[PDB]
Amino acid sequence: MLPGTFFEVLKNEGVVAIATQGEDGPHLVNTWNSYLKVLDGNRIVVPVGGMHKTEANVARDERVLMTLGSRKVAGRNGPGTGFLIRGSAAFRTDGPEFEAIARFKWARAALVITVVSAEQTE
Amino acid sequence: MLPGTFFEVLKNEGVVAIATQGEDGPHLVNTWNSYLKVLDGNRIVVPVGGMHKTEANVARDERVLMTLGSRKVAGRNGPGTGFLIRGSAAFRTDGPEFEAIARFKWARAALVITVVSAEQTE
Ligand SMILES: Cc1cc2nc3c(=O)[nH]c(=O)nc-3n(C[C@H](O)[C@H](O)[C@H](O)COP(=O)(O)O)c2cc1C
Ligand SMILES: Cc1cc2nc3c(=O)[nH]c(=O)nc-3n(C[C@H](O)[C@H](O)[C@H](O)COP(=O)(O)O)c2cc1C
Repeated sequence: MLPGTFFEVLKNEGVVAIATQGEDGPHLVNTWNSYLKVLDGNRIVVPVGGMHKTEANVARDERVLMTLGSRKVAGRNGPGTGFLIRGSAAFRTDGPEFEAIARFKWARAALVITVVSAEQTE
Repeated sequence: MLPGTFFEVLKNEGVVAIATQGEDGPHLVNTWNSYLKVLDGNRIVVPVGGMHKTEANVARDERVLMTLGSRKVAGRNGPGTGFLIRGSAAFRTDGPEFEAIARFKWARAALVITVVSAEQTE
């Protein structure tokens, strides 16, 4: 499951980055630390407004990478830390995963990331 | 050259993300908003400590993507904004580009991104 420090980062606002495999190279989109909803410590839910290219990419290769951090949380060499998350992505338009982000009216779906690994990179 | 709102984002701390193309798939690493230096309005310089897999990917394909933002800066439709930057990357161990981040004594090199396009995505 995700470590306590990961949740500490989530107590602070920040920019989350999500990389996927495009056909002409990688693609990169974002979300906010404050938007992420974690289910039972091993699945991360992201509210999807756009992410059309991203969804197309996931349909071809479900592997995704996600990073996030906060200068307000202690890392391993002083103030500031973050994580590199590797996992498989899936889009849902119903179910408890969607309900987790349904609060966001502009959300057309939920991007569900099943975490395989989490590395504190700083 | 880079827009006004982009430079505003740079004055607030945050997590910058850099995506590259790996032989296996995409790769994603980070730096801090406060570490970025812009030279001549179209070249973003990043202090490199690690970024080894990143450097290897750039050697195979110089095209990279960078995202960054801040909740403290006015967005298109509300508080909070960010950008998707597309450009070509090069690692420098000397020259004015390296000197641009020499302040960081731990920097083994400078990752210079010559911006092709910048898009306010939020
Ligand atoms: C700081 C920041 C936060 C964002 N948060 C979201 C979000 O929660 N949901 C979303 O669909 N797009 C969000 N976006 C926009 C995406 O990054 C992306 O530009 C957009 O969804 C289009 O995705 P696509 O390029 O995969 O089609 C955000 C952008 C920024 C800069
Ligand atoms: C919030 C945050 C900021 C980071 N800033 C830097 C940085 O300025 N320079 C750097 O070389 N690595 C930085 N890292 C570590 C990189 O993201 C990456 O893990 C490391 O350089 C190894 O790169 P590689 O996976 O390409 O080999 C940061 C990590 C986090 C979570």
